[PDB]
Amino acid sequence: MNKKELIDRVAKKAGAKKKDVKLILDTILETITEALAKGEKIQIVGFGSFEVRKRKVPKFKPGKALKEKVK
Amino acid sequence: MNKKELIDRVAKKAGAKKKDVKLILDTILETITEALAKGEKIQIVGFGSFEVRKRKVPKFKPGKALKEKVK
Repeated sequence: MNKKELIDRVAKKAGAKKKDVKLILDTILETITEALAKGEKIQIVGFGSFEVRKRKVPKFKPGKALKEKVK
Repeated sequence: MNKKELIDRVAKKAGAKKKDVKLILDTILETITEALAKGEKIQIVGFGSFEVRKRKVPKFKPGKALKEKVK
């Protein structure tokens, strides 16, 4: 699945216009990126956490629920 | 940053109602989770890719742009 297909599937499921899903997804991605650039952690209950680690690289730690859904 | 703060910051930046950001974010997360559970890859240009690897665990590979934004 690419970003376009993600936007399309979400727009269908949520009953939202594609342009609005694109805006909101893009804003989510920008917000997460900006927070990582500032060295912050982004923890999303039920999904996982994004954080920068040591040079510095972004890392994703899947949460318990997600780890169980795929294993 | 937690999920609530993420929703709030995105809602402000996008000029969207919090309830709509919550719906769309939650639907994005569900869609990514469901795709991972089916063994699919979710590749988002300019951010990164989500995929399941070998037992099985979810993994995130940051893209070039993100790797550069934080390093």
